[PDB]
Amino acid sequence: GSEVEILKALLELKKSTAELKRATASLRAITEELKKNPSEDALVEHNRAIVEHNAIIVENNRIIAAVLMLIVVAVGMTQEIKKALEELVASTAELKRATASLRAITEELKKNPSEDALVEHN
Amino acid sequence: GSEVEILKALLELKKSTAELKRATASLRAITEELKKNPSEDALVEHNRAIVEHNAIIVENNRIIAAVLMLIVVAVGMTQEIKKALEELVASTAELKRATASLRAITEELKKNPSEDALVEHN
Repeated sequence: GSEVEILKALLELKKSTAELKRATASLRAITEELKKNPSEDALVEHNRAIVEHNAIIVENNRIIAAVLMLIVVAVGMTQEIKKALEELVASTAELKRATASLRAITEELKKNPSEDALVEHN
Repeated sequence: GSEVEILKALLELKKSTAELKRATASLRAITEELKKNPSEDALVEHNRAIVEHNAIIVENNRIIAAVLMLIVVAVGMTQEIKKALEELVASTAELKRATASLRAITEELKKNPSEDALVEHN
């Protein structure tokens, strides 16, 4: 379950990091090459839009991974919860047996109020 | 004093308003005409900078006038303050005369403690 989902989240962080590094490299290549001749308006404006789009995508990937890590941590407790439930089920069944026993004792004690029945009640 | 300063502030408001109206007219003429051919980069970028500069100047003129109106209102009370001071000065002089009179009475009462001197004291 979470063993693979988390490995994929780590792969995502690796890829969004590489994207950030490359987007930053183009950000700078753009500033240095385009300031040489501002008349190349389409090239500088298109590349700046590209850089902003990548920066947003990187930030979104970070947030998405941050949320999915909370889902993953909830998932990783599956076996601990399963064992807690098995214990709760066994406890419920034992409580039921004790209740049925007490009911039978109550009926026996009222029908035949022997001292032994009072001892069994306690 | 404030009679002219305030007239000048009103003239300023009239002129900054006319500037705002003209800056707005160019803002719109620029957007509508330049979208026809975005390749005229120098014209659109220079005129947008012009519009931003004018918008800032108009806002600053508004704030400056708002402050100067507080100085003007303080200035307009010159005659009311002058008259209050004239009253305070006359009061101070009268208080001094009363104090000197009381001192002389005290000396007369101690030197010759006639009942009339006690009456004058009260």
